[PDB]
Amino acid sequence: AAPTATVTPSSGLSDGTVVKVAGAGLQAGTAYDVGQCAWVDTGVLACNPADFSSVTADANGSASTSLTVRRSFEGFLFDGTRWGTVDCTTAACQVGLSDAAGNGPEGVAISFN
Repeated sequence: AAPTATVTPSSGLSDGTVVKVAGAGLQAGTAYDVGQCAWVDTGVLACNPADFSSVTADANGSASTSLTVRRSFEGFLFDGTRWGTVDCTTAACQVGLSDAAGNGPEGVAISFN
């Protein structure tokens, strides 16, 4: 998993722990709309289509910027079930890089306060 974004921290953060973040599809100074989902029982992944945040790639194509490691919020599977404005720390949400195409999901399970 070379192409992927990650956040310095990975637990003991806070609701909107905007910390340093690097990595992504490893494009090249390309845009990488930040994303945040909630990985529960695997089959239950409530993505957060409210990330908004956007990270830019660096030469190589690796993102580099501060991403908000939200803690609690309202997530949604995708078209079946909805998480809800609840704590994500219970589902060890995750924050990764996202394109304007909504490529595959992330894999940065961070422990939110």
